[PDB]
Amino acid sequence: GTTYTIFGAGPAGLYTAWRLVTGGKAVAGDTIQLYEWGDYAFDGPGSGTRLPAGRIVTHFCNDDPKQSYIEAGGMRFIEWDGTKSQGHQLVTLTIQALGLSGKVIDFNTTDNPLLFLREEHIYQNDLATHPAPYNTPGNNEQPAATLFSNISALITGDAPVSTRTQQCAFYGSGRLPSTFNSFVYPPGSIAGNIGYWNVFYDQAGNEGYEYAADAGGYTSNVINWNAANAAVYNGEFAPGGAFKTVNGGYSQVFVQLYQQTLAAAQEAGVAFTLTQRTRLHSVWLEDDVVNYRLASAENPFKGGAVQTTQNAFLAMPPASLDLVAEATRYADMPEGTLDILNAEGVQLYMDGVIRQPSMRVMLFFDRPWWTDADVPYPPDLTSDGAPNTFGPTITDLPLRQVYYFGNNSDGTANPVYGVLASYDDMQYVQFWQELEIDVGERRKVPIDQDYQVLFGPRKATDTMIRMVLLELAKVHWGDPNAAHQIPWPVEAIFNDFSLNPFGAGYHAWAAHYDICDVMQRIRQPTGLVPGATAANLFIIGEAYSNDQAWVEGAFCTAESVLVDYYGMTTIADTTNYPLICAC
Amino acid sequence: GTTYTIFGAGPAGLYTAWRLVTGGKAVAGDTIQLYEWGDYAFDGPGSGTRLPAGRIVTHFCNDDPKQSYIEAGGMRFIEWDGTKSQGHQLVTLTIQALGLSGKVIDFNTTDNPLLFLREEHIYQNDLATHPAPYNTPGNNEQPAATLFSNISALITGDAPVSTRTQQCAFYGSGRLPSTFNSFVYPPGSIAGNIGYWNVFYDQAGNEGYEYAADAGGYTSNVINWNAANAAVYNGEFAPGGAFKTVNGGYSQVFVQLYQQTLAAAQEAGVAFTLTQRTRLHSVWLEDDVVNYRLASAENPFKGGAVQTTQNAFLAMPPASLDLVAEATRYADMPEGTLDILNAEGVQLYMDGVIRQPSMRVMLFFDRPWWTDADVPYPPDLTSDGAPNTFGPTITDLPLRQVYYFGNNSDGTANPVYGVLASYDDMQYVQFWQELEIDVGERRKVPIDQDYQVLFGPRKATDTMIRMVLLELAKVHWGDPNAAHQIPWPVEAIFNDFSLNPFGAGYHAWAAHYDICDVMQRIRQPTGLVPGATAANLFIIGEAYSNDQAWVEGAFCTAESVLVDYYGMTTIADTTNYPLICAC
Ligand SMILES: Cc1cc2nc3c(=O)[nH]c(=O)nc-3n(C[C@H](O)[C@H](O)[C@H](O)COP(=O)(O)OP(=O)(O)OC[C@H]3O[C@@H](n4cnc5c(N)ncnc54)[C@H](O)[C@@H]3O)c2cc1C
Ligand SMILES: Cc1cc2nc3c(=O)[nH]c(=O)nc-3n(C[C@H](O)[C@H](O)[C@H](O)COP(=O)(O)OP(=O)(O)OC[C@H]3O[C@@H](n4cnc5c(N)ncnc54)[C@H](O)[C@@H]3O)c2cc1C
Repeated sequence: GTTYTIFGAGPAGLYTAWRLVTGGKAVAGDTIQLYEWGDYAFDGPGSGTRLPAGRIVTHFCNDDPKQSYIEAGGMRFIEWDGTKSQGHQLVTLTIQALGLSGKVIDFNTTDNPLLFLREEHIYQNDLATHPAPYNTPGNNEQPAATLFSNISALITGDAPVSTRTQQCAFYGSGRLPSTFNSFVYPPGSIAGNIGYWNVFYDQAGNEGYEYAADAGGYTSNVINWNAANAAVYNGEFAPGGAFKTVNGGYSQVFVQLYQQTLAAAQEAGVAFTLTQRTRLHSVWLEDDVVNYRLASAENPFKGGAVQTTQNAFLAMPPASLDLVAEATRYADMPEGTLDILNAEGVQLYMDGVIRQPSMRVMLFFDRPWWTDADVPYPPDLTSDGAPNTFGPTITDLPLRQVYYFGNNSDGTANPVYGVLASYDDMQYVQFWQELEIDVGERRKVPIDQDYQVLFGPRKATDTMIRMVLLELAKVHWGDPNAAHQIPWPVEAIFNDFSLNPFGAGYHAWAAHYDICDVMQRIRQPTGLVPGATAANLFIIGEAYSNDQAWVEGAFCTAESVLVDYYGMTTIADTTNYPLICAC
Repeated sequence: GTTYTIFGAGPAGLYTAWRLVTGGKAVAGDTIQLYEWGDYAFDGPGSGTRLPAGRIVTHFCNDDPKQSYIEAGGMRFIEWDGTKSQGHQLVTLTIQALGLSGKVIDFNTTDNPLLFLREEHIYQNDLATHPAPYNTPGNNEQPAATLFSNISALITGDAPVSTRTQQCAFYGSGRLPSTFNSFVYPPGSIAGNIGYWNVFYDQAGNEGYEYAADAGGYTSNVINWNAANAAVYNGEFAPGGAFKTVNGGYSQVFVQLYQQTLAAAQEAGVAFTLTQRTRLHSVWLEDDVVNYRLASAENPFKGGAVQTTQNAFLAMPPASLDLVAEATRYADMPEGTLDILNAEGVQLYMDGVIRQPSMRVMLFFDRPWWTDADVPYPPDLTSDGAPNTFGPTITDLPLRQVYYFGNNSDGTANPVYGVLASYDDMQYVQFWQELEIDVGERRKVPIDQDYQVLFGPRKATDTMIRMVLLELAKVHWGDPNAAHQIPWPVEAIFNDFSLNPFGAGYHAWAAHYDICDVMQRIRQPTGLVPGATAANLFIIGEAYSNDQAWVEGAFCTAESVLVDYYGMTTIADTTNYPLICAC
């Protein structure tokens, strides 16, 4: 029979294995082999070093599955609304199909976030009366969302940008309107050749940009990504929907994809295996035949024997592809082979995204100190009918955003109250990295070989805890000395997504790319090599999706490959929902 | 005879060859082989694509050696004062020995820089009148240098940090004083295990940090580097002396090193060859024998036949070492070899510096428009006794500093007037990189393969020119609509030092490292590998020096290797001038 070989048991690799079995492509006598560098707990407590999978990681306080948790990776989704044709269609279908719809609950955010900006405390509702301390006339008396909407409208002009298909079309054909007013960018400029931050800066000045970057919601991006995509994803008509989470953590989706793939496989007669602590080391082609070597987690740089498959999925992000491509880039390859990942067009299209570093600090407290009556500036989390919101609080500090999960347990365990502290952006990666080593210690692991998130959230250093509490004191009291008022966390851990093999929290389409052409053609990179024999070697994952920073994008690129290159019947209604953009 | 093999004809590699011949270490019958990936113009017009060498590049307008020029890489040095024992000793001795001392001119800076901060225009002398628009009480009425000095004093306490030797000792043993007042850092903490930004932010708050980062200009350095080295380099006691430049360009130092080494080698009977467009591909050891492969610049990832030498200098920065290390990291190495750059201890010590990305835009004007009588906020460049100062103007924009070189031409009838625009820091690299491609064009070269600085300054795009003129209009007119008043540049070019093979403008010692032990021991990396046979394979350059961001550091590490490992008599007086820190 046929062997399907999947490198990476993140969302995209797990989803691919699940669809091949349940969708009926794999048949009795077929083999699905899944290889994962890490060691995720797919088989209950003690079966791994952290819950699956890749950048999704639910972290239970005390590694106690009955406790409060904080999502130490991705945390929420947008429920599919088929009547609106909007939301995360494949995540919603997959949650339903796995029997987890019963566990879906509201992820409520405050309508009135606290803003801590240039040593001022302003609840967002109060901006008309307490203007933000930014020299941006007009804009500083409105939520940052108003300025995002205004800049998007200066870019999109009269172009239709309400539907996912209209949005996809803008990426490739969107032009600055004939009325664009700039010294820098002429009217009718191709918006996909413009940096979002560059044009935001041009149109609103440094103070408008800084206000938007500091006071914008967690949806709002502001990095110098593709201005065509950023305008349609930051504008009034941005893709929206009700935020949900999966009670008990997003990670159970990945446990269930694995368990339910294994049970469907047994019924179907399909051999489905997961081989962990085992990475793809090197990959190349001999015509249609994929050649590859594996390496152990213990010795990740030294390849085993050369293996072959006819069907290989690289279910891994750019920084993970880079480490594989490095293993053949400098090598004398066998006669008649194609070093596919290092081909000029492949390397060029892999640069069609820019990377955003992220670090998350997860702190559990024995009480919800942020609700105390004497807290000068508490987060406004209280809702009349349904429960307390999760925040955020939004700041111009290195600690960019705070969410307050509090007790999200079934209520059975000893109540701990969780806080998620967000550090993001190239500006701050060097700031947070030195907090990762004890103040009494020297660095011991080369930075590029510290696979921290792959292993699991790492114990926060005393320096890192004290820095978070100092920041939370300035946010909630406006007095750095109030850090002494905050009770010491009962557990504190972190995830630094800038470290290999992830190399990014998020990917964002780059300026100077035809996004649809990359989304379409990078998936089967032999199509980027003039004269090459087609091979079933695929790149999948959120990075080169139309839903970056969502599991939805990992599912959509994987679905699009099964449809386009395996002729599978999609589980989606794609009538109004292209899995990826068509050109 | 004895063969010396030098990889990298930047300042360190050139200096090394020069000292080996003129110091009489290389004798009749010996060979010195120099390899350079680039194609620098060592032999006048038509002999390369840019003037030598590495990150020093003098750029003449219109490629006219009689026209005005801007330094498109390193631009100034501190003259050695042997009376006080302060300044760049080896650079000053080298310029004298090469017969270039007659070209040394003051590089004067204004004592009244224009500050453009949060849309306010403040000449620094007027901060008592018009406090900086930062919520940092008291600090905002005084130059940022005062805040830098006060933070340095909070870190150093009573410790002597006056001399180069005492500063070196502070790197390894310096502790926060008993009086240190912090929630985050205990009194007596090892300063070398603290990030400078981390502790500046702890002591001065985000608004004090932002003011220092935005208004410090000159050589101030707020990145999150080793706080022990940052405190002694940013404080009262910081290394000083008189700033100079080389009239006609710093590049002539490197032209003269090459030409005078060649003439001295011919007189001495030493075979001295420079082989350009030819890079080190891979390196490793067999006992004491250095094994290597070369690659052509045309095909930089493919090695040729294995070559051996007994004496090898890697005269290249971290990002360059990384590319060579990638070529063996994943390889199945010959029996009996040591893959020296990938050894754990070597990799760990290579991470003993952090990287600061830098982009320089060089613009030539047909007139000094910034001196026009109708300019609202002209720079205060005059000096009653002598030629104008060079600025800078200092801002909180992506364009963080402006230098005004004006007419430094030597004999053209039609002089141009030069302006240097500085973009720096991890915050802004993704902002400036999208300006490097025409707004009508897609990216065509993968970003990690675009060796722009190696080839020479690149023509500024129309978008990049317009972006700079917009920023200059905000700065000097306080109105972005005034950009139309600035004459379009005669020529505009850029150098993006973030690109390979440089991967940094600047290196800075990292927190959580014993700087002296790295500085000493990385030079001969076999000493970081337990059980390794000692080999004459050396790492030299500014990056692991005690003078990072100066040519002086390139010369000092090279000189330290010649003294410590080849028994040469130093040209320096080291009485008050350790070449590198001693532990
Ligand atoms: C801070 C943060 C917050 C997020 N929040 C949300 C959110 O709220 N909702 C949401 O839906 N999404 C969220 N996301 C995004 C979500 O995490 C990603 O979209 C998703 O994890 C992408 O899945 P993937 O399979 O493409 O990649 P990954 O999750 O990156 O998985 C790739 C896998 O490949 C493995 N791998 C790498 N190299 C090799 C190799 N050589 N051999 C074998 N295996 C290898 C990795 O170890 C990993 O398991 C968030 C992400 C971050 C970082
Ligand atoms: C924006 C800027 C401003 C600066 N200002 C000043 C200043 O005012 N004054 C000052 O004194 N210094 C200044 N410097 C610093 C100065 O440029 C450096 O200290 C100096 O260039 C370091 O010399 P080096 O030989 O260590 O390395 P580099 O100058 O980086 O030279 C390394 C050489 O190695 C070559 N190479 C790399 N890989 C290979 C390979 N595999 N095989 C062969 N060759 C290879 C490179 O092409 C290059 O020629 C500045 C730097 C920058 C970026």
